[PDB]
Amino acid sequence: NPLEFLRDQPQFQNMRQVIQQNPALLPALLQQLGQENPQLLQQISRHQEQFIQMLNEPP
Repeated sequence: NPLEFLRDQPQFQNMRQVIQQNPALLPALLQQLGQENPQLLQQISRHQEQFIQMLNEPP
C-alpha cells in the first residue's frame, strides 16, 4: 500500500501540524489521498488507527 510511506513520511505528521494550529483546512490530505487514486483509498484502509493516531499529535 502507498500508505506505508505516507505513515512514515512527514505526510502524517506534517498534516497534523498545519491542521493542528491552523485547523482551517483540516487534514484533507487524506481526502485527496483516497480520492486522488481510486486504488489508494482502499490501500489506505490500513490507516485510521495510525493515520488518525498522529492526526491528534499530543503537542
